[PDB]
Amino acid sequence: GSEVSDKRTCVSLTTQRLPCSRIKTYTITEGSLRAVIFITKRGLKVCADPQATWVRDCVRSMDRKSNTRNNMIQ
Repeated sequence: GSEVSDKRTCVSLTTQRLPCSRIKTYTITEGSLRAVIFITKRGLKVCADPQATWVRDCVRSMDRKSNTRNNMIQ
């Protein structure tokens, strides 16, 4: 169902916030509608609005974690 899909697994974006500590990893989808998918630490996928300030903080927080070479994906 929602397990695998790729491309754009979802078309709706969450504008409301999630704790940035629940961010597992993100994937930005590029096209005409850009959506950033965040996986939560529970292992579920969430889709978030990339122009949300909190999203920008987290999508960039994970981006910042990608500057240094140590990515604990667990």
